[PDB]
Amino acid sequence: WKQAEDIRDIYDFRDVLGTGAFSEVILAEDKRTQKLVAIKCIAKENEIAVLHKIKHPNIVALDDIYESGGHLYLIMQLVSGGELFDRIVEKGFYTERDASRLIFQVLDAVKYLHDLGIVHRDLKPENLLYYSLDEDSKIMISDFTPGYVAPEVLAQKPYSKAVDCWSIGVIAYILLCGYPPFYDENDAKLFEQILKAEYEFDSPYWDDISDSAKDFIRHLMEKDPEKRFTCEQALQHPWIAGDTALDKNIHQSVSEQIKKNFA
Ligand SMILES: Nc1ncnc2c1ncn2[C@@H]1O[C@H](COP(=O)(O)OP(=O)(O)OP(=O)(O)O)[C@@H](O)[C@H]1O
Repeated sequence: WKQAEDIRDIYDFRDVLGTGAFSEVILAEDKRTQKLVAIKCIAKENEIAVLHKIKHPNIVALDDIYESGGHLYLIMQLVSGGELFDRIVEKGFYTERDASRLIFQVLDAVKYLHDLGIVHRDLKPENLLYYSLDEDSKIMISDFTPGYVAPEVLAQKPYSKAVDCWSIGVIAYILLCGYPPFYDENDAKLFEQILKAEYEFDSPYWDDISDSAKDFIRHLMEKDPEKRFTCEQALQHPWIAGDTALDKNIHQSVSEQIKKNFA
């Protein structure tokens, strides 16, 4: 937790890697070591001690913090593989089993955070980055929305780590069909959809998806936080731990739905 006079004495700021709600992420070179990093530039408009304890293969490591008069600079492990949806769209062949492998990694990382007492609360397909352009690259959670936001939260009821399990279910849903489980033109009706947790595995998009996958999703996307699968429980579900995920090429439809619905 140092301070920088000119942050630029220490980092060479090159290109914007991406942009958040009210912060940008920048590719930089550590001038001291020549190591490439990703720097999160947060305007100034106890948890950082915890953020350094986070060390997991599927979580973007925070490597340092420096502060200037105007901003906070979070020096992050650089990830070079691009966003999750982009790879899926650009990918030639895509299966339920690829979806399951990604979900496994997210569950693994999320449970590890829950054991540190960290609740993500903003798990989104955007937060999910490939580690390299390697075809076999692992995925990683970058961060430390309607749709993705669990019913409890939107009901302004008491919420636990179970909120993150909801988000994971929403992501799994999108990963298998390319569109969000909740959508309406009127925000009011959308929120009511989310609050009632009423969604469908609607045909034709879901015809070729396994029942085990549907079972898996039903259990994460469960309105009652006390009924909802936890990370540990989702990990041991057959679709994740066994051999139920199918091998059919679902790329075309999912890819087209993603283009219709995101970026
Ligand atoms: N470590 C990283 N390496 C490479 N690119 C990153 C890294 N972290 C973030 N990015 C890029 O920045 C984008 C924005 O992510 P974040 O900055 O994670 O968005 P956010 O969830 O809106 O956070 P915030 O609300 O604090 O701005 C990502 O989608 C990705 O393209």
